[PDB]
Amino acid sequence: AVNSKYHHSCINCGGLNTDERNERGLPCEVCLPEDSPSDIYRALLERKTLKEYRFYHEFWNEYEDFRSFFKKKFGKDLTGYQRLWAKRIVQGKSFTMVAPTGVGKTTFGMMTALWLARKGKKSALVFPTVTLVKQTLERLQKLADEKVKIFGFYSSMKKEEKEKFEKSFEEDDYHILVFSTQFVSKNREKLSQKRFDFVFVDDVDAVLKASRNIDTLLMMVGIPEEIIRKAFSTIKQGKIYERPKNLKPGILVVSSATAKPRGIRPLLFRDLLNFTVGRLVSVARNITHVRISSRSKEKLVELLEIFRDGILIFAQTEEEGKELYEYLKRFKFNVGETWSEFEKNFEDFKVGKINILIGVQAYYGKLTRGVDLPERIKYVIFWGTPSMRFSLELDKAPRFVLARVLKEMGLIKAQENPDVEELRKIAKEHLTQKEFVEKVKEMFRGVVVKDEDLELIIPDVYTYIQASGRSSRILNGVLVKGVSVIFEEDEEIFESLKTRLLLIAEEEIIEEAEANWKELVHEVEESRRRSERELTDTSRSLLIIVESPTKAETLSRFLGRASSRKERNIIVHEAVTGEGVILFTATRGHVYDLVTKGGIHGVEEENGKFVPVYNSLKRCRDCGYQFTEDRDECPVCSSKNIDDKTETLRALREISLEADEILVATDPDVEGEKISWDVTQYLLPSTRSLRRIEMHEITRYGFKKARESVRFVDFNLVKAQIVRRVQDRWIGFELSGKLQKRFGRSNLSAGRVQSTVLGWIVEREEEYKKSEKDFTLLVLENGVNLEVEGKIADDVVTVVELQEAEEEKNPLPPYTTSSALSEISQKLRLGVQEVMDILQDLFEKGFITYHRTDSTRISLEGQNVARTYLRKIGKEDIFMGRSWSTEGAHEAIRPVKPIDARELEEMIEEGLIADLTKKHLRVYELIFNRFLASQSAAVKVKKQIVTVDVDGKRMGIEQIVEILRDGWNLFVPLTVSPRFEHRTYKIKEKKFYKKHTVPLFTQASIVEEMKKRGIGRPSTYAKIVEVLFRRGYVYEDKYKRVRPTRFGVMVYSYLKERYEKYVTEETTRRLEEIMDKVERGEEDYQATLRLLYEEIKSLMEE
Ligand SMILES: [Zn+2]
Ligand SMILES: [Zn+2]
Repeated sequence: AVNSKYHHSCINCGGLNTDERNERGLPCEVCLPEDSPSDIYRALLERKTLKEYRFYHEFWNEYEDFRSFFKKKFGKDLTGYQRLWAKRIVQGKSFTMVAPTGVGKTTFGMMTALWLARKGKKSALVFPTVTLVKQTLERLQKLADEKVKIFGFYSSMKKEEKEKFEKSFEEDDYHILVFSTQFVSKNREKLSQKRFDFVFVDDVDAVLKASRNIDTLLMMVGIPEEIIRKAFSTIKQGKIYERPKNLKPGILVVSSATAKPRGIRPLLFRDLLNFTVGRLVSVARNITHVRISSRSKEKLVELLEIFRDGILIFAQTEEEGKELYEYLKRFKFNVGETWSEFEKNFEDFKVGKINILIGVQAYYGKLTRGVDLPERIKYVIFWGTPSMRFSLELDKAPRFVLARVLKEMGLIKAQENPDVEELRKIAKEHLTQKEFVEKVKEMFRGVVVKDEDLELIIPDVYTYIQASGRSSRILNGVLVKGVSVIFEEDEEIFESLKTRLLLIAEEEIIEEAEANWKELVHEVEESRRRSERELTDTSRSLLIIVESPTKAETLSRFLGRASSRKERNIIVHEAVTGEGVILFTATRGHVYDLVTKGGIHGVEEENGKFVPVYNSLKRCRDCGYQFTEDRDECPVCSSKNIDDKTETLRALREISLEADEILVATDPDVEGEKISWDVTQYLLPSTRSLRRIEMHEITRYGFKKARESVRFVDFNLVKAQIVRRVQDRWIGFELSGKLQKRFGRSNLSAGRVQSTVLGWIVEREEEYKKSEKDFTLLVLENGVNLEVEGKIADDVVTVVELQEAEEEKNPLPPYTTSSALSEISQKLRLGVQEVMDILQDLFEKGFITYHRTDSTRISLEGQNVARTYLRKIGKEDIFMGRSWSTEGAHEAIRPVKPIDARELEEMIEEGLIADLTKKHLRVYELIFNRFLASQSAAVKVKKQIVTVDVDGKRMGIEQIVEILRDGWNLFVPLTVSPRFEHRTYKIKEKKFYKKHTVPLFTQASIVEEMKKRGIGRPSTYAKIVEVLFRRGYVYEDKYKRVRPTRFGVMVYSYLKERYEKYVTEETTRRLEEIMDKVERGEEDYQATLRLLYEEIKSLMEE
């Protein structure tokens, strides 16, 4: 508990309650003034204050009764998939059955209809083939009591039972109606008139053979076709439509789709029932990828007798495939083919009559449309890495090759005008055959350049994955494991393919030696015979909450998003995994903040201590104003088009009921912890199973290792954000008020932290002209020039003392926020805000680690990524694993994947990954180099110390002359200088000017300063500087410097007379220091709130 309040938190009256009660799940002090009562639903009734808590009560009532019904009617308990579907069925929500290959969709459909018939409600269950209509009824009749009115209908019906049904349908108040999809398509109007409380559908593809079926289903749950028409017009218009709130439909359930839900009619489901008819994207694999170093036909035989049965071969072409079919046939192995008998030779291996099936890439990779049995295919062999090959000659070289070359050469730049015959012409006249290849190899980084056969080989990560995933599918709760063995000797191919698999699938392909075959086979076949065994299912649902959609944008990019439930103010995605279902959605920002109105600008004080009072946030989409106070129109532009975060909080309460375990994965700081608390505290009366995880790499690995350090809400971090939020709110309102009563303007003062910085800027202009010293540039003959104290005139430099030594240069530690700002706002024409903004996009997309740190630590994973790159570039022996830091809060800014910035451009223009700009790539490049510089070999050089006498005045100049041994300098370059003989040198020309010893400020110099001085934290660095630009206290010039405006000078000068102890660096640093000790729990929380308070009242008197 942090002793705070939330204005719309209460589970009951839906209003104000504390931070200490809602955690325990109790209603507010008004609903239930009892401290720790025995029951809630009992006591609230005894106080005549029972209101909305009634819903969450009868919810768990009808659920546990439903769960009791299944347990009594059927065998064991519900599965995680079913438990999610059951909670959706009691709320009355329509949804898609997101599930793997037969988890029990047909089974659940009956128990619902039976449990709804027991209540009195009637339903209808639709299946494709009529063979299913009977078996559904066959199990139905021998299950339910005599009470239920079970009727059936199909094509091959009896002569008199056929008519017996249709009269009962039009009349007799039935309970369960089982019929075929054929029935729904033909008997449209009959069904449309009637109404069902529940409608179950098996094969959704059979239903989607027409538009007369979608309209029917919607009318089969109590929706007039009048609404459908108006809804059908708006989805046609180009946007979305909202169903009449007073309309109360039934419950429709559809299964996963085989093909894509293409059309406009399926959009009716999303806007009339708040659910999207999704298809099954099941990227849930557990495969071990091993690679054999060479196409040794003897070694394949060695592996085929390790697997014995259930092996697959993938040859590059039908040629070398037929060859392998000949070779193995002489060794008497049960081996078939696919290029001949696509059907018969397949079904034989399906039985066990054949042990090995040799296939191709575009033959079997295209003939996989039938069944695909993942319980037979245990092993997959790749006789040659799947890829495409283009021969480069006069012609034959594809258009995209001649494009990118001449794009950088210059002749195709004419609006990128594409041509077939013309691009051949451009080649011959300009480039010789040798010149052409040297240009292609110099441009196309990432792919394979085979100058021998004059071919271009580009790895097919798509084909490799599809051929691999045929040995790993989720069958009956258990997820079986397959093994993929690659046979490629061309090291450029194997490395290029391994890169894009670690980019897309994130799966390490390993060498042959570091893999135990007889050990891998065991955990493959044992996993196989466990999938078959009487599974005591253990699949479950999971909810995960982030604060940014961009995080979620890529979260779904590695999970396997199958559907999207637009639930209120947010949109929750759900994917398929081995642990069951997994739900995840974003908050699109914060949720709570201090109320500008009452209290000390949002702070109450009771029982001696301080109490913050929070409210839901509303960010307008038109003007963009942000406020906490509950309003309907934006008090800036009067637009009702607002974004109420309380409609998100209440939205998450609905979803919190459905899922089992809920995890909050936000920004691992104090800002992301404040949000993580406002949500867990909100979903604590609802769910009582909610934990915290902190993600640093938005990938498979960074997610797994985030749950390996799962914890609960650290209140110190929450306290830390509060104290700081209170700080700039209290002081920031006081000082800005002083400006109102002077300079006139309202909102100006951003606080204390941003104002002290302006103090440096005003007094940087002051001590600027103080050091305007005369200097001279001295261009030297045969050697490099240098600058010294000016006004010299003798044209001769005399070497006095010289000494050479062999020093070894070590690189600089990885980027922090202070480092990745300055060294990138320098080397790129960028401001600290734009730099930091690009960084967030690089982290929340899974390209770099956490972009808001102060540590330099690099874990073994970071060091291993570095080495695996140097081993890819060819120089593995220049690697040096540097720990860099013992005390590591977070981890230093580093690339999460061993892929250089040029390999990234290639993947994008190839058509694999996307959503990147050049402003992004140069920021990734700048970091990729720096990290790999900070993880390479040291440079052994040889530098000299020249002491030269110029105009009677000595001077010591140290410079590197030789690089004796290479190292880290391959990434971040090292500047060498020409040698100095111990002779006399003359000056060619002189440039006389007068720069300053004490220079000026830039956007980087500020961050540079407030890091040394100790003012601000990594998150606040980009903000503070840009804020000064915003208010108008600082302007830029020719050199893009930092100077105080006419406004900025008067503002700071005013404060230094009347309010100096509040804006002093020596006190500003003392606050950030103390507040950082609150973050670790060294200085008391309520203590530092009194200290902020004490200085405020003294300020409120001047
Ligand atoms: Zn209440
Ligand atoms: Zn507005």
